Amino acid sequence: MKEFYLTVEQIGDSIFERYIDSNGRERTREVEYKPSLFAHCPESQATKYFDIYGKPCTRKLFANMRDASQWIKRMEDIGLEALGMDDFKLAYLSDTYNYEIKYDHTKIRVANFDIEVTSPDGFPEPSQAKHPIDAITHYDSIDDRFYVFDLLNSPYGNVEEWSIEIAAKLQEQGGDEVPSEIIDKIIYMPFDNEKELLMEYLNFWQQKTPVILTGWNVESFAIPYVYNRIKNIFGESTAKRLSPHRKTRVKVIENMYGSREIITLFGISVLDYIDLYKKFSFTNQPSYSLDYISEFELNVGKLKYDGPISKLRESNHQRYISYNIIAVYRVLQIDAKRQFINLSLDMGYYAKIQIQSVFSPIKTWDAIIFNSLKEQNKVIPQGRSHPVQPYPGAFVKEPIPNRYKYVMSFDLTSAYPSIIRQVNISPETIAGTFKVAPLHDYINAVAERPSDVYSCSPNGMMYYKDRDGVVPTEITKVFNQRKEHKGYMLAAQRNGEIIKEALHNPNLSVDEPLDVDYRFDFSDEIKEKIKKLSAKSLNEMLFRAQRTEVAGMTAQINRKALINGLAGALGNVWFRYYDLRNATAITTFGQMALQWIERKVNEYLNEVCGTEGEAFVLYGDTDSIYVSADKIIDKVGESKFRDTNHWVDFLDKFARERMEPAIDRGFREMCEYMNNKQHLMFMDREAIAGPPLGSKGIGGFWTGKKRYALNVWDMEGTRYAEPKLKIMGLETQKSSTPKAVQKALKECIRRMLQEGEESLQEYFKEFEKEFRQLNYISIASVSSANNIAKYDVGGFPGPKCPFHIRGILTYNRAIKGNIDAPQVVEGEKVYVLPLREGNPFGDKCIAWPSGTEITDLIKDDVLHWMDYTVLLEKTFIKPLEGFTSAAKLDYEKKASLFDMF
DNA sequence: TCAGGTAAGCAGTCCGCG
DNA sequence: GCGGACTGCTTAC
Ligand SMILES: Nc1ncnc2c1ncn2[C@H]1C[C@H](O)[C@@H](COP(=O)(O)OP(=O)(O)OP(=O)(O)O)O1
Ligand SMILES: [Ca+2]
Ligand SMILES: [Ca+2]
Ligand SMILES: [Ca+2]
Ligand SMILES: [Ca+2]
Ligand SMILES: [Ca+2]
Repeated sequence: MKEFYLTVEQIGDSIFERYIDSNGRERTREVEYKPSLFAHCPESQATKYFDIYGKPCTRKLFANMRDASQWIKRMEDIGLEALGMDDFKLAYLSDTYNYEIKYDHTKIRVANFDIEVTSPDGFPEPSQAKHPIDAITHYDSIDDRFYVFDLLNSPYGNVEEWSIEIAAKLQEQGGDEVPSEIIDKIIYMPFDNEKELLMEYLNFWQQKTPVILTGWNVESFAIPYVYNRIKNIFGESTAKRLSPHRKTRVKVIENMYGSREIITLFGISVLDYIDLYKKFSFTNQPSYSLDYISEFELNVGKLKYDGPISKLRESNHQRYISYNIIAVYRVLQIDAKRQFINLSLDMGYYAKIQIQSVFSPIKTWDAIIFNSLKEQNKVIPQGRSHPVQPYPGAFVKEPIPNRYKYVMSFDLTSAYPSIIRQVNISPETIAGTFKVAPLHDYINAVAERPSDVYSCSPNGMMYYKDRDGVVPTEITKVFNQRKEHKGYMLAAQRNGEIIKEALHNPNLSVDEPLDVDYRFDFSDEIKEKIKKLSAKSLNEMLFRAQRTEVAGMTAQINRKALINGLAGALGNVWFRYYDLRNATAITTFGQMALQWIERKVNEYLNEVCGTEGEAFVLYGDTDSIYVSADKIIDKVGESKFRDTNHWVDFLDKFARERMEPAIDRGFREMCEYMNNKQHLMFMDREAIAGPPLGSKGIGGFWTGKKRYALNVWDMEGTRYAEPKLKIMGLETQKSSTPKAVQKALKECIRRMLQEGEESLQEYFKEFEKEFRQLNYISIASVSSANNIAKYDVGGFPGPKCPFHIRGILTYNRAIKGNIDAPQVVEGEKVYVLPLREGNPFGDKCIAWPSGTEITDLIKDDVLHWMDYTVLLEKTFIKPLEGFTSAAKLDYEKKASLFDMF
């Protein structure tokens, strides 16, 4: 087999690499890598190395990496560019793996671990590590085993061994319900003292050294805690055994308002699953506790126990250990679904970076572009310092607030990357500038044609047309991968709808789910069998379809994020190829494209309707348009349609056969106007939206920019079994809105769009009447909490104190002296509730850590003093008032002359 | 919130507005 | 009471 790296490090003048050799075995080597860097040289000097602009370079081979680094410094001292890859391990990987890497995940050791630490004096600070580690569960992907290290004897209590038999029993049997499918995979090791636990753990670690290390909050908690605890007990050298090269560094993580410390373990790639989730999931959650995320992703109930976590080991060690094991399993279950580890490995090996670098698009692209250029003996420029400067972004159309009955939407496929490819935007393809006219002049095609030679953007930039830039070349490759995965995602989605339809008529039989590949549209034969399956088999198929769709979503949206990151990287001062000429070339072209095509679509539709000056495009944002289809529907007449699906077909056909050809013609003209290299503006139909046929539903509404709701029947070719709301920006979509309020507001919107005014008024009256019974957590607002210290003045709100920060200070006074009460963590999220006049907390709100119940010693007082009226008005009524006035509707029935009877 | 761009919405504070 | 200047937070792209 072809070899592949596992990890790579520079330690002094040595490269330390762990790798899989040609026989599939893990090996480690130290290599005295001699790096090369480059300097510009005279034309008369024969060379095969050229910078990206075609200027000749001489290669400078160094005795060692430190010599190379010192040379860079001296070149700065002289004032001359020092060219080439200055991150020497990336150059080492490029030299060592000079081919597309084919990796085998089954040979990569993926460790997932979680530790427990009993602490009677509050949160166990990792940097102090003053409390014993009393449990470690460590799952190894190669062994497929959960290794459990259990401390029986502690200063905080002596306990009995954990029982696997009790662990397997139902909660209703007094057991822990450790899933039966992992029971046989547990390797349980009890220890009489902490020193032997940790020594054995380190020996185990040497034997089974993680390549990828993950878990929940492992980078901020588990790793620093284990490292510091071992350091405290045994000394530094023993703690450094966590690194296979015995090298570690305390790394200071700085944010806007403070810093924290993590431990870098050389020769290990730490991918904390919380950070994987935050980057790759495209959610924003009210809380990031594992119990909250597990419930969200897997629909598993919260791990329940009595009393504080600090007394759980002494009161119920059995449950203590079981929940440690389950917590490790939950992360593995999330990953089986979301496949973020597989994503990281894919992207990492593609770019030829340290796997943990997938968190940085700048580093990822720097390595992709470097490897690409290196193949052509081209030499990358030196990174430079740039002051951060603002620059212009997308255009967003100001919509007229209103109901909109029938709507078809269209938007560009991979807009910014397609602009890059079309215009040929790259560092080395810059050809010059042209004198710019107002943007309006290009939009309306009255401005002079920018160039008869070069490919142009309306920001004034011109680009070569003879060859593709390295940015268009490399972005195309990742775009093509994205497209393949999106194909699989959409097929799984369509397949899902086939199953949902069949579930309307399940068969009374005993059978199995069909063995099918959900990434491909079901054949006629599969469809026929599905129509004969039981509800049990259908639901199992639906679950598998949806898992396939999730896998496709992960693969596609994060490849989309990567290529969109390259467009963004051109406006990031840390990027090697930072250039505001190129960043603005993209964004300004985007602004032109949207407004150009708005004009074109308006012109086309006024023509087919025999009108003049009417606006069919009601809205657009960045690369999208929303077209009113009322007149198209009315041209055939609603009476002519058999059912909803009938007019959806008609609009689908109209969009595909009339709109899209018109749109394509408009963009082809724009391509030629800008003299672009290749037409790649593909604005495909997204949504077909409208009320159910014969209903009083309003179909859709806008309140303003980035705030709208549509009742959608077909989305990018997926015809829904049931209509689905596309809601953007409104309070139902914000993590700050109370959960129960999101639900109620969503139902209000559903009723508005599908059923009409009367239905809405019915639901509002009921929600208003019953909402005080809602659980306090379900009606609490949510906010991130930054700068708590800034606004704290002797425990009281300072000037300009934010409402949520005020809440935290109220909490802090109410729990003062309690070393045990949960502390609000700076930068994390809190629930927030308003408090009625004259409450014992002495202020208008209280806040507490999100994802948790408020501590018992104030809970009853919070509940008693909760201001339900203020809560209702702020989170429910005011947004609803916004929705209904926009839609020209009333949420409360107006008096009429019929009331006289 | 270490990690990737800008546009733009709403909550809330402070304070003006005769 | 609303709105403008401003901060904070959170979305849509
Ligand atoms: N998370 C992001 N980071 C940077 N730029 C973004 C992001 N989301 C959107 N953009 C910019 C770049 C996109 O090309 C452009 C249009 O957004 P959007 O329509 O959501 O994606 P897209 O056009 O790239 O892909 P799709 O093919 O799924 O529509 O807005
Ligand atoms: Ca725990
Ligand atoms: Ca798009
Ligand atoms: Ca059937
Ligand atoms: Ca879009
Ligand atoms: Ca599309």
